[PDB]
This record gives sequence, structure tokens and C-alpha cells, in this order.
Amino acid sequence: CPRFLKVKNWETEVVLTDTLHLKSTLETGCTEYICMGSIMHPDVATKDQLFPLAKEFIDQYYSSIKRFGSKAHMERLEEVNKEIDTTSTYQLKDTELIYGAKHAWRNASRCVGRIQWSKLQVFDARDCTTAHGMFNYICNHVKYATNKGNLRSAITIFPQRTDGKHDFRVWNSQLIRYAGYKQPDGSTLGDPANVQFTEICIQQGWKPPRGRFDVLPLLLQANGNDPELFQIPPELVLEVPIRHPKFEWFKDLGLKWYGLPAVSNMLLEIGGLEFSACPFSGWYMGTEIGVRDYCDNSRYNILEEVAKKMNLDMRKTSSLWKDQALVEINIAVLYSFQSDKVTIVDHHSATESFIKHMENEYRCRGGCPADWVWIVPPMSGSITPVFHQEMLNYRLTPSFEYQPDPWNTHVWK
Amino acid sequence: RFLKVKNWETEVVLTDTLHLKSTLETGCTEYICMGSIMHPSATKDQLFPLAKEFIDQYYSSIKRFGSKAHMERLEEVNKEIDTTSTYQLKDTELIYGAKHAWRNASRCVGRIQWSKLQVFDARDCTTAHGMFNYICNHVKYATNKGNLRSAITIFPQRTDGKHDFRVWNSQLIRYAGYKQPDGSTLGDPANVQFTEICIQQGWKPPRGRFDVLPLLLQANGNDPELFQIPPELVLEVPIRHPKFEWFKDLGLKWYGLPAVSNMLLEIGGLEFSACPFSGWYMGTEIGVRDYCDNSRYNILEEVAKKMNLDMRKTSSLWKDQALVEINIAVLYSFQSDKVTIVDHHSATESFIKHMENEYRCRGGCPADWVWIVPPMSGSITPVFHQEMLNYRLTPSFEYQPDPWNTHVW
Ligand code: HEM
Ligand code: HEM
Ligand SMILES: Cc1cc(N)nc(CCc2cc(CCCN(C)C)cc(C(F)(F)F)c2)c1
Ligand SMILES: Cc1cc(N)nc(CCc2cc(CCCN(C)C)cc(C(F)(F)F)c2)c1
Ligand SMILES: C[C@H](O)[C@H](O)[C@H]1CNc2nc(N)[nH]c(=O)c2N1
Ligand SMILES: C[C@H](O)[C@H](O)[C@H]1CNc2nc(N)[nH]c(=O)c2N1
Ligand SMILES: [Zn+2]
Repeated sequence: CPRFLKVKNWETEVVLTDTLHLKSTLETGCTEYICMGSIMHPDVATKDQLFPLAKEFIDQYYSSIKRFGSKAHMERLEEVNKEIDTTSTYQLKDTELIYGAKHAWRNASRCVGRIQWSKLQVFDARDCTTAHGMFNYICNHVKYATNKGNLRSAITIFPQRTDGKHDFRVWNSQLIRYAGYKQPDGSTLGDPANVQFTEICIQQGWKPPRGRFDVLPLLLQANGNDPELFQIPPELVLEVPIRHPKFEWFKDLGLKWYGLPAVSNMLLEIGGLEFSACPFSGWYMGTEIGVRDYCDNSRYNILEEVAKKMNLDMRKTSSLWKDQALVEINIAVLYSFQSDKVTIVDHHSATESFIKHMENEYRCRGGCPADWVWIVPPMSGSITPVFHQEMLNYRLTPSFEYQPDPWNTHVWK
Repeated sequence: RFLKVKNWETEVVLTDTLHLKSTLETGCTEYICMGSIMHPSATKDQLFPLAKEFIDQYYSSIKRFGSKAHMERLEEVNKEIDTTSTYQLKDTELIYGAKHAWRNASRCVGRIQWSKLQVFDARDCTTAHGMFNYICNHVKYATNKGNLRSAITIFPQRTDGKHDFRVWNSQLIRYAGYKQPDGSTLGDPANVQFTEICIQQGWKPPRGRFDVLPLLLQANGNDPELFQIPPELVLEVPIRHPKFEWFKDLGLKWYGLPAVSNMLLEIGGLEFSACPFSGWYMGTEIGVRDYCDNSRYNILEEVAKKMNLDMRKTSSLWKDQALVEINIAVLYSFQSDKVTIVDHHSATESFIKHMENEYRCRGGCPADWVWIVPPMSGSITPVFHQEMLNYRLTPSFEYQPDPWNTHVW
């Protein structure tokens, strides 16, 4: 590969030079003949697979603290090598775990919020042994991150994978989500995205309220055991009722959403170690709720109901009634969160901050992998600065990865 | 391998076999994706295999592969490359090649129309006056009093690279842009440079906001020449809004005919450095990009003011509001004037339908998600949720350098 790749911003003419791509470790899925950039998704490490992965990471950590080649560096390398040799794995030091998590975020090409990457509270839950313990750790995480509406980004890291039959998993895809219920008539109550998981919960013993916004229980797997159900204490779940600054009828739609976005189904990979349970949370960009959660056809799908209330002509698509309603919905979301003092960021501010971040990273780090398809917001793309920004996408490690859904793999005891 | 693309809204899965037919590179590697880079990255010996490949797929498409006509054509092209260092396409081949360049254009959301393309053969042209005549005929045919019709005019192919035909304008119809003493820009900033070249070559600029530029036409490698397109051929739409009666007072207009004139058509090794082609607008091209890009007409503030919007915080989404109203005005104006235009909802729906057709009858459809998804309201259009595979098939339209960075006078 060429040593220097250039990216241009077509609005500012600013040109940046990427050297960081040379540290790329995993594959994108693209080839020289085909690009898979819009594709959503394109038994453990053996001793020999693990050695060079650990060393690569340890080298990187010690390079970051400006102690590369030091005695402490050679010693740590030696101790890790010993541990892999005699146990087929190793344990990260707390300092290394913290560095790794922060860098997994820093390296997450799909995330527009990375300007905040170095402010991440890391909760070390590697001593956890049971589902009840996992629940305690998750409650503490939710309460800390929620902070009464002044959200703080955080991750909780449960024990790494060993042989693959003792995995810790949060079965939920997010810590906080609403239930979806398929009706006999084929309609759906609640959030259609969560129907499958909701059914699993009901089968596991959950008694569902069968409402539009029922917070799902946590379904927690510790040490490869069958997963267990827990109800998040409702006082720990911050929610925001959605109203509009101009339209007084908006609150009559009875919408609300939860304050804390917390992904709980990804795998954190550090130095060849695999943490299959690492729920992390930040705060929302408005469009995630206002465009995707509310206006996607396969989600709450409210555009029509809002358009009717707006008295829009909905006979021709060229009236742009969908676009008009979409903006008002997103206005309402931003206004409801700001009024209730729950942290949220609009897509203009988030994308402008991301460009600033990206430029700093090109300066200090030699690049910043970014997935344009994901970085550009789902509405009003070209009036945000990221639309005009060329981006190089590549996979650095440590990283957050996708993993199969646990019910597809779990060996029921 | 066979590749699957999923639509995450409909759960429809399609299988791509067509990508196996490509030979040209995308720029990505196994480790770096360049999907959002705008521009990533003959001889007798290079020429014949490219000719062969092209002749072969032409004859495979009329179901006469390995026929006498096919055999003779391969022989005929062989002889001609050997004797003359190039070859000439039959008319049937020229038409097939141009339609297929469009069909293969991964960045075009308009391809459901690909096989309805009026092809004008201008390969007998020798002078800039000849070019002007061909271009005027194109513009008149394609404009059709508002009932727009897709067309392409093809001028002589490249020979030695010293005798190129080029249309210097980036589009056939575009508005001039002027640098002001006060540092700002009058008209369209995208064309400031081109405008200065016209002025420097003798164009007398009216210095308005929407002055149609002259054509600058280069024939057979010679210095380009200026021509004014007869005004009765230039269809324009005054932009007004269906509810905001103050909108027409913004003095906005645009032309009806989008006609890209700066691209290179490649067919079977032959390069056509002048092939202006035209269709009709998708509304967002004008209403979002031309009017609202910071580096273009940049009218959001002005509109937002007239709507009395709170402009202090970005979180009031005042920009988004102004953007939607502008695009409503553009659609309404073109529709009221009976000038062909498509909204991004209709155009993207048609593209999904087109993708389904292509997968069925052709085994795939190369598409660039970065370009196909509209510059506003992305995820409320079906293409946002549509996985797409991007790859390069030939014949194709390609970028080429601006003529003024290469031309010696
Ligand atoms: C602090 C405020 C944050 C904001 C505003 C933010 C914003 C976003 C947005 C808008 C997306 C795309 C979401 C989607 O459309 O599904 C995203 C994705 C992502 N974020 Fe961030 N994020 C934040 C915090 C975090 C944190 C704390 C982490 C990890 C420590 C993180 C890691 C990721 C990852 C891995 C993705 C890709 C998710 C996927 O592929 O499904 N983000 N972020
Ligand atoms: C007939 C109706 C048509 C519609 C609605 C349409 C729509 C579009 C749009 C929206 C784009 C993206 C434009 C941009 O963002 O700059 C585009 C690009 C493109 N179109 Fe189409 N188009 C049409 C006709 C045609 C025709 C007739 C041809 C050629 C024969 C063509 C070939 C191309 C090519 C090569 C591009 C890529 C331009 C570039 O890479 O800069 N299109 N089209
Ligand atoms: C930490 C964090 C902060 C932030 N602002 N956003 C995120 C992304 C979370 C997210 C997940 C998901 C996945 C849910 C649906 N599948 C399970 C089917 C969706 C969204 C959404 F829809 F974009 F808002 C957002 C994560
Ligand atoms: C044939 C055709 C039909 C159609 N509807 N659209 C096109 C693309 C035309 C087009 C060109 C260009 C290039 C001019 C700007 N640069 C010089 C900075 C831009 C756009 C737009 F508006 F940005 F989408 C659209 C071509
Ligand atoms: C098909 C396409 O890749 C898919 O719909 C992507 C597009 N861009 C996205 N961008 C974000 N932020 N989130 C998403 O879920 C998606 N979905
Ligand atoms: C950097 C990025 O590739 C560039 O801004 C692209 C994004 N998508 C686009 N999409 C279309 N249709 N037209 C464009 O000019 C662009 N510009
Ligand atoms: Zn790629």
C-alpha cells in the first residue's frame, strides 16, 4: 500500500494526509474489484495466534505512555509471554484495560461521537461470576452514566472469553429498550425491532405489560450458564416525554424515549483478548431517535400520523410532506431533551465536532478511520460538513466488533 | 463468489453474479475502503483485447455469439487496429455502447431509463462550428418544450491525444460566477474559474446572478471558440413557492436541462473525450446542492430569515426547515411550468425497482450508495436501507482532467 493517502474536503478544499491506515489489522471486506462500503456486516485464539496479537498491543500501550523499549516494557512483554505459554491466555493490567477500551472507541469508524473518546469511565467487572453480579454492575453503570440527566460516557467490562463455553453475554442489544409485541392480526405493538428478543423474554418467564413503551428486562448470562432475567429498577431509567415547542397537539401522540443509549451486544477485542460482554453508553444524537427510531417504516413509523396532524397534503410525494413532518419530529425530540436537561446533541453540532476531531487526529495520530455511510446523518446530509468530507475506512485494534446473537449459539443446560 | 445484498427495511435479499464480469479497479483494498473518495487513485496491443471484449458482449447481447457476423466483426476490427492504430464502431455498436455506459454508471440514480437514450452520432464533426451545430440540435431535441428527453451527442474519438475534441464547459447550460472587489461571489461560485476563461477569451459578461455562460468548444485539438446558445433554446424556470408568496421575490431561477459535458465515454478501448449527455433533474440537485451548499448559491440564511425562523441555535433545525421549503418550491415550480423533474422519493423508489430488474435479468447492478442516497431525508427513502455493491463495468463514463490544465495554445 502507498504510504501517504490524501483525503479532501470538497467544501473547504482542505486536504489531509493519512499514514495511520498502514497500521490496519483486520479486513474491510472490499477488494480491488468490488467495494462493500454500504454492506452492514461484511473455538478461541491458540497460543501461537495470541503471542503476536498481545505483543502488538503491549508495544502500542507502552508507546503511548512514552516508555517504549523501557525495562517495564520488556518486563511486561516477558510476563505476558510466560502467561500465554503456561495458561494459553493472559490478563490485562487495569491501566491496559482502560487504554484498550478508550482506543476501541477512538478506533470505531462508525461512531460520530469520538471527540469524547478519552473521557470514558471504565468499570472493571472482571471479578464478576454470576448473573446477579452482572446485574449489580449494570445497575451501577446505568446510575453513573445517567447522572440525573447529565449523561457521562461509560463502559463496564465483564470477564474475557476463555474456552468459548463460559462466555459472559448481555442478551439485550441495548441495556434500555422498548418491547415489541406481534399481534394475531399481524400488527405490532411497541417497537418492531425488538419482537424477537421480547418473545425470548416472555418464554424465559417475563410477564409483559403489553404497552407501547415497556422497558425490557435484562437477560444476563454469566460463565456460559443459562441466562437469567432481571428488572431494571424503574427509578434508574430516565425517560423523556416528547413535546413540540409550537405544536401543542404533539404531546397527545403520547411519545417518549429513554435518555441512555447503551449498546450491550458488541465484542471488545484487546490484544487478542475477547470481552464478549462490555456494555457501553454515551448520549444520543437527536436523529437516532427522531429519524430512525420514530420514522423508519420498520420501527415506530409515525410520519403519517404526524403529517395528518400537520394538515399536510399527503397525496403527492412531491409535496415533500414526509420531509416536512420529519423535521418537526426532530425539532420536538431536541426540544424535549433540552427542556428536561437530559444531554443530547443535534446532528449539526455533532458533525461539526466530528470534523474538528478528525482534523486533530490527522494531526496528532496520522489519520482517523471513518465510515462515511454511517457518519453522515440520516436527514439533511449535505448541509452537515461530513457529507463533503472524504473519509478512509479501515479497522484498527483494539476494536468493538459484532458477534452472533447469543440465542443462536447458546448450549442450553 | 456469489454476493448477497440485503434491504434492511424489506428484508429482500438479492444475489450478485455480475460483479464477476468486472476487470477495472475500484481503489479499495482488503484493508482500506475508499468508498467516499470522489476520484480514487492506448496502443494496438492494449486495444484489441478491449475491442474483443466489447464486440463479444455486443454479440452476446443480440444472441448471435459465435455467429458469422460476430466472427467477421472480430476479424474486421483486428485488421483495422493493425493497419490504422485504432478502429471505428458501427452505428449499432455506438448506440449499444452509450446506453450501456449509462446502465453501468454506479453513481446514477436515474438508470431505470437507461435504454431510452437518444444517441446522436457526431463522429463526422471537424470544427468548433460543427460542434456548436450538433450541440444546439441536442439541446433543442432534449428540451422538447419542457417534456425532457434523454440524449447524448458523441464527437470523434481520441486519436493521438493532441487532437482531442472537448467541450470546455462542465455542463452545456450553467450560470456564470463572478469574484467581487469585496471578496464575495456573484452568481455561481462553482463556475468562477470557467467564467474568467470566457471573459479572457472575449465574452462580455452581463454580471448578473444567472447569466447563461457561452459554450467554449475545442475541435480536433485546436484553441477553443466561444458561442452563445440561442436563448429560445434555453428553458428556465422561475422558482416560486406554493404558499410563501414572498418566495418569488428572492429572484431565483434555474435551467430545465441538466447536461453533463465534461466526461469521457469509453467503449471498447476507444475514448470519446466529448460526449455531452442530458436527462432531467432530480429536485434535490437544484434545491439542496446548487442552492444550499456553502460553496454554491448558499441561500439558506436568506430563506430562513423570510420564514422568521429562530437562527441563534443550530438545535432549532432552522437550516433543515428552510431546506425542505426550498425543495418544495423547486418541485412546484418545474411542475407548474410543465418541465420534467422527479422528486427524490419517486426517483429512489424507481431505483430500487430498477435494481430488482437488473438482478433478475443481468445478475447484478453496480451502485454507489454514497452517490445514490439523496443529500436530504436520506433514511426516509428506500435506497438508504438498500445494501449496494459498487464495481466498475465497461463501457463507462469516466472523469478526465479539465482541458485548461492540459491545453497548449
Ligand atoms: C458520547 C456520545 C456518543 C455519541 C453522540 C455517539 C454517536 C453515535 C452514533 C450516532 C452512532 C451511529 C448509531 C446508529 O445509527 O446505529 C454511533 C455508533 C457507534 N458508537 Fe458512538 N456515540 C457516543 C458514544 C459512544 C461510546 C461511549 C462508545 C464506546 C465506548 C461508542 C462506540 C460506538 C460504536 C462501536 C458504534 C457503531 C455501532 C454499530 O456498528 O452498531 N459510541 N455512535
Ligand atoms: C434521465 C434522468 C436522469 C436522472 C433523474 C439522473 C439523476 C442523477 C443524479 C441525481 C446524479 C448524481 C448527480 C450529482 O450529485 O452530481 C447522477 C449522476 C450521473 N448520471 Fe444520471 N440522471 C439522469 C440521466 C442520465 C443520463 C442520460 C446519463 C448518461 C447517458 C447519466 C449518467 C450519469 C453519470 C455518468 C453520473 C455520475 C456523474 C459523476 O460521477 O460526476 N444520467 N444522475
Ligand atoms: C453509545 C452510543 C451512543 C449513541 N448516541 N448511539 C449509539 C448507537 C445505539 C443504537 C443502536 C441501534 C440498534 C437497534 C436496532 N437493532 C437491534 C435492530 C439503533 C440506533 C438508532 F436506531 F440509530 F437510533 C442506535 C451508541
Ligand atoms: C444527465 C444528468 C441528469 C441529472 N439529473 N443530473 C446530472 C448531474 C448534474 C450535476 C452536476 C454537478 C457538477 C457541478 C458542481 N461542480 C462543478 C462543483 C452537480 C450536481 C449537483 F447538483 F450537485 F447534484 C448535478 C446529470
Ligand atoms: C444499507 C446501509 O448500509 C444501511 O442502511 C446503513 C446506512 N447508514 C447507516 N448509518 C447509521 N448511522 N446507522 C445505520 O443503521 C445505517 N444503516
Ligand atoms: C466526500 C463525498 O464522497 C462527496 O461529498 C460526495 C458525497 N455524496 C455525493 N452524492 C452525490 N449524488 N453527489 C455528490 O457530489 C456527492 N458528493
Ligand atoms: Zn470499499
